[PDB]
This record gives sequence, structure tokens and C-alpha cells, in this order.
Amino acid sequence: RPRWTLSQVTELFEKPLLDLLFEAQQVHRQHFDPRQVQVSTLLSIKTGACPEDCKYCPQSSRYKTGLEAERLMEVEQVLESARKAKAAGSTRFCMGAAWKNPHERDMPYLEQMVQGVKAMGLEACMTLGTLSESQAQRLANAGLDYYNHNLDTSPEFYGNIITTRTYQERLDTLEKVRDAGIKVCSGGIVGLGETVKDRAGLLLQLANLPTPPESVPINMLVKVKGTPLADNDDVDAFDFIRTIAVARIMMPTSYVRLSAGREQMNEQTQAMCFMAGANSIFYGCKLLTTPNPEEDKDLQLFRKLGLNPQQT
Amino acid sequence: HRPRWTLSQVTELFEKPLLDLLFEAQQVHRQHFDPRQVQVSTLLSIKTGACPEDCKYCPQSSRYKTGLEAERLMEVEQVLESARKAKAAGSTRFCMGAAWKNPHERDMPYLEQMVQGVKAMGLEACMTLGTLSESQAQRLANAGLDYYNHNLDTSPEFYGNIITTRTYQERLDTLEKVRDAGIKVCSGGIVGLGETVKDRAGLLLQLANLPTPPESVPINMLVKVKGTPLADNDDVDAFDFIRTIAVARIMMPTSYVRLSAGREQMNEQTQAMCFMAGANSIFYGCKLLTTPNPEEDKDLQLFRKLGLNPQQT
Ligand SMILES: C[S@@+](CC[C@H](N)C(=O)[O-])C[C@H]1O[C@@H](n2cnc3c(N)ncnc32)[C@H](O)[C@@H]1O
Ligand SMILES: C[S@@+](CC[C@H](N)C(=O)[O-])C[C@H]1O[C@@H](n2cnc3c(N)ncnc32)[C@H](O)[C@@H]1O
Ligand SMILES: C[C@@H]1NC(=O)N[C@@H]1CCCCCC(=O)O
Ligand SMILES: C[C@@H]1NC(=O)N[C@@H]1CCCCCC(=O)O
Ligand code: SF4
Ligand code: SF4
Ligand code: FES
Ligand code: FES
Repeated sequence: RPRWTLSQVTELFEKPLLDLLFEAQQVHRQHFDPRQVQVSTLLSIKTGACPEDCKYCPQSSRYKTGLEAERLMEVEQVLESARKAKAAGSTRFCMGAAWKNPHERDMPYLEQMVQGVKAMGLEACMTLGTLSESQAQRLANAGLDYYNHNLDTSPEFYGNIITTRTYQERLDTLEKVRDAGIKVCSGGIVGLGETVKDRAGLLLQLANLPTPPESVPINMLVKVKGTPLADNDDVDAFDFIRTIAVARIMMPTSYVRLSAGREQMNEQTQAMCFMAGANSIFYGCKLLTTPNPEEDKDLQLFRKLGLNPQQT
Repeated sequence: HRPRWTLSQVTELFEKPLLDLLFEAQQVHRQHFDPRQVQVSTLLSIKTGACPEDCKYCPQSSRYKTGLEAERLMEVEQVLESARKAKAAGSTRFCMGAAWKNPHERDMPYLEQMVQGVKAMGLEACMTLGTLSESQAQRLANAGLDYYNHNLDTSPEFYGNIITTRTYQERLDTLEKVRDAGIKVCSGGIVGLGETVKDRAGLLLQLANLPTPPESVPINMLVKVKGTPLADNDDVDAFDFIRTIAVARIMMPTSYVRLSAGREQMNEQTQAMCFMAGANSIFYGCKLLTTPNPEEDKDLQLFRKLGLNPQQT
């Protein structure tokens, strides 16, 4: 099937914002039920001491960021929080480990977790890093509906942010999950230092794949004292907007999840975003380790804009 | 004569799922206007201060504190002066605004003389002097005046709680005087005076079901001013000041909806939402009549971020 050239995507990032937003909606409405948004709540199955060196992450053992390092929680502890989240109203549960790759000793537990979450009635999706053909097929057999694995940016920039991994090294993991028979959730971050071109490259990347990701998160950089990116220039909202617009147009059939950084965004913006095409969010006090808009505020905005039949 | 919007037909909109409403909005707007293109009018207060009327929201009302340096009508030069700096400044239409109930015959020669200079200076001329009368209108028109401002502020069924020194009708009368005069009508209202979804509805529904709805339809957001009885008021959720523009856009396609008064209080995104909503005119400058307004640069800058106009240098 036809793909996207780069000088074909840069076109968008250059298009008159407003007009782009229009096409955006135009598209979105042709493939999704507007006023309807996807709600996934996640927790950190295991947080803290992390090997890799992402210039943006606060869990990287490579930096200060004084983070209370915790150790993988028992299957109960997970299913516990999983429950409060189901009842809390979320549809999909997202466990996230702070690893490079899971360990064989882990699997039995990771597996056991998906079990409970899958039977509990909600969707199960975890992000454990680079899993391998074996692990995948195991997670899939257990249940896991989705797997998270981001590209963060253009391959031509991945270097300035992440080094402990091959840009390719990730692509490989997606396909492992693809063939595994699990849904792929892949996305990036905005405002790492990247440029209009870089971002372009990112979408352009996970866009020209065998079968683009079902869910495409677009996080806005969460500056954290310690991480080398901490002291960074904030991204004009309008640019974090446009990014969603492009993504929506570029992958119609895909769920664009306005995530990470909503807490920093204002009402209107999120509105702009949803309009832009964004149709999924993380719902809750916190996501992995940073702050997130509180359930109520979320629920309240959800209605102001008139999204969902989740009013009581 | 043509069709008229029912009320239970407009309340429908104010109830419609915001986002979806915004869509129709744009849908409509694009069918009657050149998006990415916005109208720029800059105004000044030909005469400010001591005002007779008692609008619960206005800071010029002689009825309240608001410590406003009361100034007296400026000479024709003083006006044309500021008028010039504003033309060069890049604005298209000039808007003089007096703080009167109605102009005085002694005024006219000067008001007339003003329109003269502004009209010849090369830009559009529009002034708001209150309730002018058949005579005055035809005089202003003969001089040049392209537009006349006269707002309805809200539903007739609420006008009372805000304004009392005038008959809701008393204004309608003035519009028509201007209509027949052969001048463009700029009529609009304010949001967040205390009004309710229904009230607002009534407002649009009002100036919407007229002989020929106003070319320009301003929609000001209430500017709380210490002193005015409205000062201590609940702020209006942006999303509601948004929706209001949406409805107006749909309800009067052929009309210019001017996002005005209160932009200074609004944030980037909102104005964006607004323009998208249908809003396509603004007041450009440091100040409008007496409150603060976003500075030319900030304006020009946002204008480009969103990609509006060929006004880039
Ligand atoms: C919570 S992590 C877990 C990643 C997993 N350990 C791996 O690397 O396989 C998933 C994504 O969260 C995003 N993220 C984490 N911390 C962030 C921050 N402080 N600011 C912005 N995005 C962040 C990054 O895009 C990251 O790849
Ligand atoms: C500058 S005034 C002059 C009106 C003129 N004297 C008349 O009565 O015909 C025009 C409109 O500005 C709006 N306005 C003035 N002050 C305002 C404020 N503080 N907040 C919101 N709107 C205001 C009101 O709708 C007012 O009728
Ligand atoms: C795993 C989820 N997928 C994603 O793209 N972002 C979430 C991770 C958290 C991002 C915000 C920074 C933090 O983790 O504290
Ligand atoms: C005359 C113009 N028409 C209108 O609706 N607003 C302008 C007047 C100013 C509104 C904001 C409050 C002030 O006057 O300072
Ligand atoms: S992002 Fe994933 S890999 Fe990079 S440091 Fe944080 S947890 Fe480890
Ligand atoms: S709004 Fe126009 S009329 Fe009402 S008090 Fe102020 S100047 Fe006088
Ligand atoms: S993180 Fe679980 S689906 Fe995107
Ligand atoms: S105020 Fe002069 S045109 Fe609306």
C-alpha cells in the first residue's frame, strides 16, 4: 500500500495551522466516533533503577531526580490497583516496568499479572522494554492485548536523546509483538530538542510500517530536575497541537493518545488536541512517576466538551 | 421578508456537543468567508468619562467609582492624529466612541468633520455615539461613516438587570435609523454579565431575526472593573465564550463575528478556538476604549502562528 514521502509530510508541518486542524477533524470524523475518547490508566509494575540513559526520563539510574526506587510489586499489589482502576472507570490497564528487557525469572509473574487483569474484565497492555520472540508469544498466550514501545523521535536524532539502544533495536521489538499477535502502541515525545523535521521523521517512521500502530501516543516532554533535558525550552502549545494533527491525518485508522504532559496543558489546548484528532488519554492522579490531571477535572472537562456517556 | 430562527431552535445549539458545534461552525464559516483572513479595526474614545447611563458593566458610567480620568471630547486633529498612527499601524477601520447617551447638535459639525478626515485618510470610519436620530444619522452618512455601533448586550428579558436608563427597544430603533440611513450596522453583546445560556440565546436570536442582521457582530467577554456592580463576578468558562461565537457564526453566516473586548484576558488557544469557531474580526492595539488590549506585536505574532493574513514583515 502507498506510504508517505518526507517532503510530503513536511508539507503538513508547514500548512496554515488552523487549516491543518480542519483537515484533521475532517479526517478524524471519517474514521472515528468523535465525542468518544479512549481511557487507559497505567501504573508502574516496577519503577526506579533503570539501566538505559534517556535524557528525558526520571527513572534513569543515570541521573539525580531523587526518585524513591521501588521493586517489582506482587501480583496482588498490581491486580489491586488494577481493580480500583477498573471500578474507577478505565477501559485498559497499562503496567510499565523500568527495564531494558524483561527477565525469564520475571515472565511467570508478568504472565500471572496479565491473567488477572484480563479476567478482571479490562484490557491488558504492558511496556517492559525489548521483549523477545519467546517472551512475546508468552505474554500473548497469557492475554496481553497491547504492547508499548516508542520511537521517541527521528532516527537521525535518537542519538542525542537515547544511546543505550539502537533505533532499529526497537523497530525489531514492534514486529516481534506484531507477529506475536498483539496490538502495537508506539509513539514519541515532543520538545526533546527535536525540530519540525525530526518530529516529521518520527510520524513518517511509525507511519510507513507494515501496519502502523493501533495506538499512537504523543507525549509532551516532562522536564524533570536532574534529567539532562530538565532545563529546556517549553514547546508552544500550538506546536504540540500540530503534531497531533499530522499524526491524525497520517494514520487515520489509528488512535492518537494525548498523553504525558496533559497536566501541564490547559483546558483549551486539550480541546484543540481532541479536535486535532487526539482520542485517547491516561486517566488518573499519576501515570508512571509524574503528575496527571485528577479524575474529576478530567471527567468535568470531558463533559464541558461533551465527550462520552460517562456522566453520573 | 425571510425565515426566522425559533428559540427552541437556537437553544438546540447551546446544548449541542461543543466540539461538534465547533465543527459545523467552521463548516459554515468556510462557506461564506476566506478563513485565515481576519478583520482588523482599531478604535479610540473620541470622548470618555462622565457618562449618564448606568450600565452595570461599563467603567465610564458616572454612576460608579472605577476612578477613571475623565477626559473631554478631543479636537478633530487629536482624533485624525491617532487615526493616522493607526492607519500606518496597519488597521483597516477606525472606530471613534463617545461616552454619551445621544450626540448633541453642537457636536455634529465636529463629529462630521472627524468622519471627513478619517474617510479621506484612506480607512473605514465607524463611530458609536449612542442613540443618534434620523437627522444625525443622515448627517453622519453624508459625511462618510461606514459603520455605526449599537449593542443589545443581552436578552430583552435581562436587559433590565444590567441597563435601565434605556429601553431595549430604544436601541433597536436606533439600528433601523442607521440602516435606512445607508450605514453598516455593527451590533453585538457581552457575555458573563450574569446572563444564562437562555439569555445569550435570546441575544443572538434577537439581532439575528432582524430586517437584515448586522454586518459586524461583536461579542465581548465581560471586563470586570473594580467599581462597576459586576466587578465581583464569576468568570466565564472559556468554552462558553467559545460556544457563543460558534452559535453566532452559524446563526448569521453572512456576518463578521468580531472576537473583542476581553481578548486580553483570553489565552492563545482560546482565541484560536474562537477564530476557528467563526470569529473573524478583532480590535488591534494597546487599548480599546479604556481597558487593556493585547499589544500589536503579540497580536501580529499569534496571527502568524495560526497563519492568518499576508501581514508579515
Ligand atoms: C514510561 S516509559 C517505559 C519505557 C520502557 N522502560 C522501555 O524503554 O522499553 C515509556 C515512555 O514514557 C515517555 N516518558 C517517560 N518519562 C517521560 C518524561 N519525563 N517526559 C516525557 N516523556 C516521558 C517516553 O516516551 C518513554 O519511552
Ligand atoms: C464602548 S461602548 C459605547 C456605547 C455607547 N455609549 C452607546 O450606548 O451606544 C459599546 C459597548 O462596549 C461594551 N463594553 C463596554 N465596557 C465593557 C466592559 N467593561 N466589559 C465588557 N464589555 C464592555 C458594551 O457592550 C457597550 O455597550
Ligand atoms: C507508558 C506511557 N506511554 C507513554 O507514551 N507515556 C507513558 C509513560 C509516562 C510518560 C510521562 C513521564 C513519566 O513516566 O513520569
Ligand atoms: C465599541 C466596541 N464595541 C464593542 O462591542 N466593544 C468595543 C467597546 C469596548 C469593550 C470593552 C470594554 C471597554 O470599552 O473598555
Ligand atoms: S525510558 Fe524506559 S528505558 Fe529510558 S530510562 Fe526510563 S524506563 Fe528506562
Ligand atoms: S456602555 Fe456606552 S452607555 Fe452604558 S455607561 Fe458606558 S458609555 Fe454610557
Ligand atoms: S500505553 Fe498501554 S496502550 Fe499505549
Ligand atoms: S466597532 Fe467600529 S465596526 Fe464594530
